[PDB]
Parts: sequence; C-alpha cells; structure tokens
Amino acid sequence: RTIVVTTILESPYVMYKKNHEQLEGNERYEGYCVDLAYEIAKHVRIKYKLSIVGDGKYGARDPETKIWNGMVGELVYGRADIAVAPLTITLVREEVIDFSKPFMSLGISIMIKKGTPIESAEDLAKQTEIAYGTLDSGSTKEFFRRSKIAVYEKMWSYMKSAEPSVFTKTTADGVARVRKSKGKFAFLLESTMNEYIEQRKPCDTMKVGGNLDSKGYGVATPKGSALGTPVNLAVLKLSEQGILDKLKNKWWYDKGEC
Amino acid sequence: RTIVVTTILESPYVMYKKNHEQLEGNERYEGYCVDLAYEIAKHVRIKYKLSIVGDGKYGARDPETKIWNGMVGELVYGRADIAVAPLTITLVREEVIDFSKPFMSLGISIMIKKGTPIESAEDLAKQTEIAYGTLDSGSTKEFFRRSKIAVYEKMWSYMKSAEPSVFTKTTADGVARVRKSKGKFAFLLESTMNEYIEQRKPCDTMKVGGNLDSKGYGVATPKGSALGTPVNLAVLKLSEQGILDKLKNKWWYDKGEC
Ligand SMILES: COc1ccc(C(=O)N2CCCC2=O)cc1
Ligand SMILES: N[C@@H](CCC(=O)O)C(=O)O
Ligand SMILES: N[C@@H](CCC(=O)O)C(=O)O
Ligand SMILES: [Zn+2]
Ligand SMILES: [Zn+2]
Ligand SMILES: [Zn+2]
Ligand SMILES: [Zn+2]
Repeated sequence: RTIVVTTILESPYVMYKKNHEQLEGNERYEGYCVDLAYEIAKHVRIKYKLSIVGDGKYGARDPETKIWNGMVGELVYGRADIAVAPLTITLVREEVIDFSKPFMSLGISIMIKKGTPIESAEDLAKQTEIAYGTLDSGSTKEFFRRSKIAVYEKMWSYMKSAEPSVFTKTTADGVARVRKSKGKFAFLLESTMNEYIEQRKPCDTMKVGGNLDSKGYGVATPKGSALGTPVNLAVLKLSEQGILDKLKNKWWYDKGEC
Repeated sequence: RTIVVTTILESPYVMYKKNHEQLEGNERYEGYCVDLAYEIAKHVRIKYKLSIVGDGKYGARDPETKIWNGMVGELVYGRADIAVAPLTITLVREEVIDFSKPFMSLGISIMIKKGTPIESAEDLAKQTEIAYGTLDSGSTKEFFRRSKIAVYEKMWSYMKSAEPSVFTKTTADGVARVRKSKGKFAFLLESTMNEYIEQRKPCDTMKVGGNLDSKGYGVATPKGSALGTPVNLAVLKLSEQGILDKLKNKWWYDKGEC
C-alpha cells in the first residue's frame, strides 16, 4: 500500500531540511518536488515514501551492458513505483518508462561566472581558453552527443575529449567549478537549475544567451503502470489550478537573494 | 488507409496558399501545422487528408446537451483520426481524447493596440474604459470561467456579462476588433498567436505583460487509438532533432515585418 517514490537530491527540487539528521522518513526533505509529490499523492490518494536514488543519477543506458542507471533504472527494474524529480522527457526514456504531461518547461542553458566574455554557445564553440562541460548521465550530455547541429557538434567534439574531464557527477560540482575557476569554466545545465543558482548567494553566476532547446520535466512511472493515468490527470489539475506556478515562485523567486 | 486529419484555419498554423482556389486536397494549405502533419505522417508512415473542421471551433462541451463541438468533437464522434492544430492540452479534454507530449509552449497573453495604457491583467481588471474579450469555445475562455484567482475572477465577471458581446467567433475577429477600436478593446489570446500578429503588418499591435499561465499544444487522437503511441514518439523525435524549432522560426520570425 505504500508506494516508493524515487527522487534525487537537486536544489531546489529536493533538499535536506536544516535539521534533517533529527528527522525521519519524508520529513527529512523539502523543496519543489517534495511539495509536488505531496500534492500528487493527495489527488491520487496514495501513501508514499520518498527514496533518494542510490547512485545519485537521473538515468542513462550503458551502451555495453544495456543496463539503465539512476531514477530511470529504479523504475525499469521495478524498485520504485513513481519518480517525482526534474526528470527530462526524452524519446529514449519514453521507450522504456511512461511520463506525465510536463509539470515544468526548460531548456539547456549556459552558466558563467559574472564577467566571463561569453554570450552564446557559438562564443564557447569558437575558442579554447574557457573550458566548458555538463552533468554526466543526464539529458544535457545526450543532447550534445546526439546533435547534428554544427555548433553543438563542435562542442561535443571538444567536451568528449577534454582533459581533465569536463563531465561532473552532480550539478553542484559543476556550479562549484564555475565559481572556483575565475571565469575559465562555463557549465551547460538546464535553465531551471541555472535560474535558481543565479538567485542564490554569492550571486556570482548568471545565465547567458537564450536556451538551446525547449522541453519539459514529467512525473515518471514504469511502462504500463496503472498509476500513470491518475498521475497525469493530477499534474494537469495542479497546472490548471495555478499550483505549479505557486510552487515555482515559492522555491525560486520568493527567497531570491540577488 | 487514408486517415483523416482534422485541423482549423488559424494563422500561421494552417492558412490558404495564395492560389488555393486552383489547388486541390492537402495542396490548398500551408503553415506550421501543415508542415508538422507532413513530418509526423512521414515518421508514422501513414497517408492522410487534411480536413478543416466544419464549425471552425477548437472544442468545448455544451453543458446542456453534453455534445463536444469543434476538432475535439470530430475525434470523440469518430469523424477524424488525428487533430494536428494549436489545440491546448487541458484536463477536461484529456478525459475524452489522448494528446501527444506538447510540440509548442504557450500561455494566455494580452494583445493591445500600440499605445493603450494597459500593462497587465490587473490593469484591465480595475478599469472599464477599455473593453476586453476572448475567443469562444476554446481553452482561454475556459481558463477565465474556471479561475479561482481574484483578478481573473473579476475579469470573468465582466466578460460574461459584457454588452455587446466580447467573445469572438475567430481569433482574426478579435484582432480586427483590437485594430479598429482606437485603443478601447484588448484581446486575451495565446502568446503564440499574439507574437505572430505582432510581427505582421500593419504592426499596430503588441503583446503586453507576462503570460497568465504556462501550457502546451499537443497532437490529439481519439481515446485509446493505436496511432497515439507512434505519434507521440514522432513528436519527441521532431523535438530532439530541432525540427519544431526550425518550423517555429520559419512561420513566425523568418518572415517578420515589424
Ligand atoms: C509547463 O508547460 C510545458 C512544459 C514543457 C513542454 C514541452 O515538453 N515542450 C516540448 C516542445 C517544446 C516544449 O516546451 C510544454 C509545456
Ligand atoms: N533533467 C536532466 C538532468 C540534468 C541535466 O542533464 O542537465 C535529466 O533528466 O537527465
Ligand atoms: N488553443 C486554444 C484556442 C485559442 C484560445 O482559446 O485562445 C484551444 O485549443 O482551445
Ligand atoms: Zn546536512
Ligand atoms: Zn492539491
Ligand atoms: Zn482566398
Ligand atoms: Zn522528419
């Protein structure tokens, strides 16, 4: 009767509460996806337990073993019933799991330390002084690997061979590298994460240029799961009631520091 | 073997070609949804015929007879196999038809004649000199009818009782009323239509303020249709290949006149 909700520690979607080490179960966490899971479970009338994905990854398929990792693998292998996380709806994932209609819009974007002389992907592509990278095992890395657009093909050729590695294990590690690199590293990440970090102390980063694509996050369920339909209607209802909007303002802008 | 694709004459999604009266069948039409239908049919490997919906409506359910009109009714009553049109994904529609993941993002927006002293919905709500309305039988009208947000509730109370009527039979009729009214009528319509008109001669309108909501258009199929799955993957593929982007630029901005 208690369903397992896989999710990932990524600010401001799921974060440890201030005193989390004194708390237990769902009470350990807060953020946009913690609130979304609560609202969804309320409408679908299920009890649930949040479970941070062990490997800390969104989900990709190993080309060798063909095994899915991350939250996607938790659904595929039957270890979680739903994922409520900033999980990008992509074709390769839709082949193996189901997604709700999207609860948030986003695009890939460029994060720079303020003052870096870069305004566009073209600007990064044509130079070599400023290194740049992306998160491992997620949809941004796959966007670059799969693109047939000249500028992004050039960026992928550079990142794939860069030494030392430009692929980070977590978003926070990429942000930290931008902040510590005196303008010499830029990070490619989703506009939602980029806009959140831009509003947080020390206010030394910014999003530059427009987004490189336009896509959405959805709530995911194992393929053919009976929960898929009610979850989808719940997301649509929350959207129409203005709740998704209220949550975005709560977690991004209400508390902005910059 | 030839499937019926319902659609609607709405610029720049489907428009008559210059010499349409000398042409037949699918060749009569051009625009973003004509291109999208072609790309989808190519991936799903179907032959198809475009059919402009007879009543010229998107789709709503009559509260009395309970009958669906517009493109939604064509799918519900079995007269069309797919709708490829700027058809908004909504909860009440998802209860009776299926939708692909969204091919375009949009929100409700305000269209004014340039120079009108209005910058926000709040600005319209608190005054009465400038009338304002929306399209009949679509999702924008339903947004206002259903909102529990104070400002939009006030706008709905005004529009519902306005005399003469502020609800238009087509988008073009609303645009024409804005243009002819010397600043005394504003039109509530989707950001996509608003941004297209803003780029067309006589360049006398503009979008003002941010969008009131955030939602998407999807390709629709009758509930439980076998075409639903392949169409959805086709839309995701076109999105990832940058084709939806290319089409948006082709139909909105490439030809901009303002
Ligand atoms: C919050 O509303 C939305 C979030 C995401 C999406 C989406 O998935 N897509 C696909 C193509 C372009 C785009 O934005 C559409 C609407
Ligand atoms: N949302 C992405 C993770 C972040 C990224 O790849 O930039 C995914 O679902 O894979
Ligand atoms: N896209 C809308 C029509 C336009 C509007 O209502 O503003 C619909 O699907 O109903
Ligand atoms: Zn701690
Ligand atoms: Zn609720
Ligand atoms: Zn004509
Ligand atoms: Zn194609």
